[PDB]
Amino acid sequence: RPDFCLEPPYTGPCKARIIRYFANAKAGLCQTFVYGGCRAKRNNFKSAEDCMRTCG
Repeated sequence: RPDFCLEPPYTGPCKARIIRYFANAKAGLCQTFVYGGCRAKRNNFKSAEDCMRTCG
């Protein structure tokens, strides 16, 4: 369990509505959040599978 798996999701400063996945260390799940389109941090996956393999 990489340290970035405990990070809160980061929308960032851009204004697009892009759905990505973040690992929710609290719920033990990978959930959907709204990504802004720029300045992505590491706890940001394109699929739940990628998220689960990395952080689950």
